[PDB]
Amino acid sequence: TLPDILTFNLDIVIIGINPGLMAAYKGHHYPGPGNHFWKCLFMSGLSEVQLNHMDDHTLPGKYGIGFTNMVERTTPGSKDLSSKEFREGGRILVQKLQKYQPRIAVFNGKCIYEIFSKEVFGVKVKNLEFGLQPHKIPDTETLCYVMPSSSARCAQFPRAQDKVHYYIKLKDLRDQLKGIER
Amino acid sequence: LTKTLPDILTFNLDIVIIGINPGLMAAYKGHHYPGPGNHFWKCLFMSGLSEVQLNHMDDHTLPGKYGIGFTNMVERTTPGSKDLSSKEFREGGRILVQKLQKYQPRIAVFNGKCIYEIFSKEVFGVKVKNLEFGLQPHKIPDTETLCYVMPSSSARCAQFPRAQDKVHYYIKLKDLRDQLKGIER
DNA sequence: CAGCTCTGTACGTGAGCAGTGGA
DNA sequence: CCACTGCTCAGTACAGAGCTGT
Repeated sequence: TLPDILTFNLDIVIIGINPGLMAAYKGHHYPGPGNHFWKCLFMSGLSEVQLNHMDDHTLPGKYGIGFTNMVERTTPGSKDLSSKEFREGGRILVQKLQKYQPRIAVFNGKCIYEIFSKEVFGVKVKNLEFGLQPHKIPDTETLCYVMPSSSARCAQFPRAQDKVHYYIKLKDLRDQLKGIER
Repeated sequence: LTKTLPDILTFNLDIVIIGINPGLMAAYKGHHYPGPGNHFWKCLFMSGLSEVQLNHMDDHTLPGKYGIGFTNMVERTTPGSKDLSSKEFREGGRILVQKLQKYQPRIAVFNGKCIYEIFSKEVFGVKVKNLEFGLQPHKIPDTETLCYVMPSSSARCAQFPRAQDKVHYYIKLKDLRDQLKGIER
């Protein structure tokens, strides 16, 4: 359905559950603009000006950010997924990331990482909180960073004004990681 | 490609429901007026047009059991009606009229005023003054098919905010069809 | 301004949630 | 697996400019 915007030597990679109906139709990542992504990407200072799904193909070149998902199959709809599917997805994911080895793998929303941990590391995270996670991407110096879902279905994150902090903190981490090249 | 919702249509049909075009969900689900939000299936039941509650899965049984069909003005799928070309509508109504001239349903039901406002301006060349829901004067060219306008079953419409608000016109729809079947003797 | 023709606001639910906190 | 706090998302009357006319 929706294409992977991915390059080599990338700062951040955003990682969704799977492309939404809109996404799939629009042919661009995190459209909406119910999905709070682009507003946050702006507000955070990760983007120079305000952007949108149409600017999505420019992100890695200009702001060093990639895009992808656990499962490429499009649906509503996360409750529409399964399990078998996820496990096979993480497998397909891990590989792609073992190929492009970005600096930071960002998980859009706890759900996706919950699974990913239990499947990639086989660890059931007790009281998971957002931010850097201990373990790295298998056989890679890519760290796992967990962000609250950009999806406009999160009420802990009712506005994009509510969930901007983590993006600021995300930016910082990239910076910190850039420093360690000296 | 998502891509297209099929026409459930037969010969000698009481009602044909006519949407703008198929929504993202509709197109993905492969069934008419899925949701929610669509008050259609609730109303279809609540009105008395269906024996029991139904849903998008039952869409292909409707002509057989309840003599109801389905189609839309424009086939292309989008969000999204504000996403449609003025020219696309014109080509739709043209295509539609045809369909109706072929299947000759008793009544063509128009889901929502917008779709008829255009259809009139394009099939009859008349921009209706202060349009109201219900029966319309003119029949489908070369047919005995009446035109009846319902408020959009969709749920972007605040005049019919609940599904309870839109039930009337389905009751009235039922009556009309019964009247029309009555005269069959 | 009586209508009018035109692009454009702005508006009410019930899902379906992703959270956080409880049975 | 719920109850819940808040968010979204899925056409159509109405607003003003901007007309010709008692």
